[PDB]
Amino acid sequence: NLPDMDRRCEHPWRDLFLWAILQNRQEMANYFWAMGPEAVAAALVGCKIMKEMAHLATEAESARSMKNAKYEQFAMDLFSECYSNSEDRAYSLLV
Amino acid sequence: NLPDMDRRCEHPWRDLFLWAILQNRQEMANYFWAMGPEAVAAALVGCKIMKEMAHLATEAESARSMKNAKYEQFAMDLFSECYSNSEDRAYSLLV
Repeated sequence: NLPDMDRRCEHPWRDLFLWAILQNRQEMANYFWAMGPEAVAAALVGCKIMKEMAHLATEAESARSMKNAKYEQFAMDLFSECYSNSEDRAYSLLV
Repeated sequence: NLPDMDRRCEHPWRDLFLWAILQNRQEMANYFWAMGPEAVAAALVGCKIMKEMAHLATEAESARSMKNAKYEQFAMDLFSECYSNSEDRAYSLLV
C-alpha cells in the first residue's frame, strides 16, 4: 500500500508541515506553512491538531505551548488579507 | 552553647541572607539570596520575616518598603523556572 520509496512527494510542503506539526515544533511548522500552496486549510488543520494534542500532552510546558499555537490566528489574518483584496474570490476560497 | 568563635560557618550564605534580612536591607539580602544553596526556602523565609517585621516597623517608609519586599515573587519566579525545566524534580524540590 505504501508508495514508491524513491518517488518524490506530490505535496512536499503539506507533508513537511504535517510532520513538523505532529511534534510540537512550531517555528518550523510556521516556515513550512509560509511555503505551502493552500495556507488557510493548512492553518486550520494545524490548529485542530494542536488542540487535539493539548489534551494528550504530558509536560505542562508543552501543553501551555500547544494551547498558544495561534495557528487559527494565521488563518484569520490571511483570510482578512484575502477578503480585503477581492471579497469575491474570498468566498470561492472558502467554499 | 555558642560555637567556636574562630570556626567558619557551615552555611555562610544562609547566615548572611538572614542577617541582611533582619535589618530591612533588601538589595544586599537579594544578592545573598542569589548565592545561597537553597533559594526557594530562603525566599519564603525572607518574605515571612519581612511581613512579620512590617507590623513592628515604626517609620512609615520602612513599613512601606517591607510590605513590598517581593521575596515571595522571587520564589514564585524561580519555581516557575524549575517547573518549566523538569516538572518532575520540581515536586521533589517542593516536598
